Amino acid sequence: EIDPKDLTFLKELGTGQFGVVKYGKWRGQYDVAIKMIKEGSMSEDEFIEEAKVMMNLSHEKLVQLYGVCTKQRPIFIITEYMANGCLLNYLREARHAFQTQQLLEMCKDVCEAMEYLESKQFLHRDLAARNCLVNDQGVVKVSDFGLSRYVLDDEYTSSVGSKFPVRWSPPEVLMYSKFSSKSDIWAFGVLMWEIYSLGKMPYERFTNSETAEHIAQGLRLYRPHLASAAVYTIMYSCWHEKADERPTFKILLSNILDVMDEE
Ligand SMILES: CCN1CCN(c2ccc(Nc3cc(-c4cccc(-n5ccc6cc(C7CC7)cc(F)c6c5=O)c4CO)cn(C)c3=O)nc2)CC1
Repeated sequence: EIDPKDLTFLKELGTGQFGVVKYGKWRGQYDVAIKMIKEGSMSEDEFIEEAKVMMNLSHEKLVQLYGVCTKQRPIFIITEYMANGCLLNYLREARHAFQTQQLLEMCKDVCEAMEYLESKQFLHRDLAARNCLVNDQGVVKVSDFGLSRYVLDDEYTSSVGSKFPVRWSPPEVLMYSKFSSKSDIWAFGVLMWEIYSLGKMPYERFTNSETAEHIAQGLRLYRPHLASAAVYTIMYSCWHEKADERPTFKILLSNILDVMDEE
């Protein structure tokens, strides 16, 4: 529970699923991002009850939750601040002129954070490049893991909603609402595709509806030009028809480390 007197608001960072997010300072020292939870957007009591668990998720490659301000409205969520923002926009800036080793390192950063979440049996449920952030050192961290459960907007939480992450979802999620560790694995494979394609929309010439059909017929994202056969094999393994044949994040990490040493 952070005291709001210890917070100063400095600049707007943007708008997310819970409304505005600001950059600011905590205890006049520490850079923070501060979510200002838009009223009616969030199942607040549920989030408050379970913010403990999330506060104990602590990994270098997770965007760290520092605290909450819940004795007021709107409530605040205070996190680690990531200078370079959103990985999706970072990818799309041609000026970075990334080496492929840098692209694989971005995959590795994310895999580390997901391997940690997996060990804690904690699902992200919305893993994608838009939900990763980049710090001042070019480190990628996984953001907003687990917060999908508190979203009140039906366009977001429904499979058929205009905001649902259809393109990052396995067939069993879309057809049956079968969520598991393997549905995060699927999304992680799509995320690797986003990275190696420098931020293209997955299934860029299909709608959400056509994408659901395409993947239910056993068809998949093509190899991005920048991806080697071995990088392609890693992402593609994430999209096995049978969820139980997809790798774990621990396996994916050893595969990424292998390609790194090899290529
Ligand atoms: C004038 C240019 N500005 C300065 C440069 N630039 C910039 C630089 C740094 C940053 N850095 C940062 C931006 C955000 C941020 C800002 C606004 C919205 C969201 N966001 C996005 C999606 C989202 C999805 C869910 C789904 C699961 C339900 C739940 C959510 F809560 C959110 C959410 O809040 C975030 C990301 O948290 C968070 N953190 C920590 C940063 O460090 N952001 C932007 C862009 C803006």
